[PDB]
Amino acid sequence: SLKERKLAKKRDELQRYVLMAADVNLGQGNEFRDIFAKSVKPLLINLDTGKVDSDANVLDFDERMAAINPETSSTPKKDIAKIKTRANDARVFKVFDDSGKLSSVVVPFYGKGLWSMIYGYVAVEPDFNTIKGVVVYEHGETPGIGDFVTDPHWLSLWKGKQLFDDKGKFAMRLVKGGVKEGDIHGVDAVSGATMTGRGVQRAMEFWFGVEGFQTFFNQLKAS
Repeated sequence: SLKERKLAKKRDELQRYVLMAADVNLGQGNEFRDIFAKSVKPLLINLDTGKVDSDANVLDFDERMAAINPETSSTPKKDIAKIKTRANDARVFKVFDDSGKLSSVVVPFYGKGLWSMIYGYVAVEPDFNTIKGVVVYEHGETPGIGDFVTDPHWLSLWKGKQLFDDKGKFAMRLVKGGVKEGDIHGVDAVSGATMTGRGVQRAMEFWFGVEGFQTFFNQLKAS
């Protein structure tokens, strides 16, 4: 029962994170639960094949646990995000507007910053390139330096940016020179905290890379 309250608490935070990333209004009170239930379709997908896998309670799926279990995980070839081990399946979310048309796909990403693992979600538009929103919800980086990652002021900068170039190659780079509106692959680095930012950069590089959600996206582009 203590289990239920905990799961109930994390499911609420999860629902809010996903809607926030997808730029959907959470409504007032507990309406976010109803909005999520109507406009979001949780999915467990096989990262290698891109196929949808089955689970009785997708929202309660423990991705931390799945990543370390030897029978449901593997070691990445190019461990860019320094995660050491990767789950076979990932939980993703398809988000639809009121018209019922696909609005975005929200996927989990995480990777080592400078001193700790950083966890979050990225919402991408149906072109699977343009970012609809980034939400970081957990980290262990030094407060006052690397804890900017959870600051909405900084996270909002990612909106509208594009992950890949015309060669289909990951192109996002954190920039210190001060990013201009036309720099669609650039995000402002937080001076004095560059190493954390490069971690987030590498986190997305992996999870939108060949060992990440690329197969899954290529499957959606087809059918």
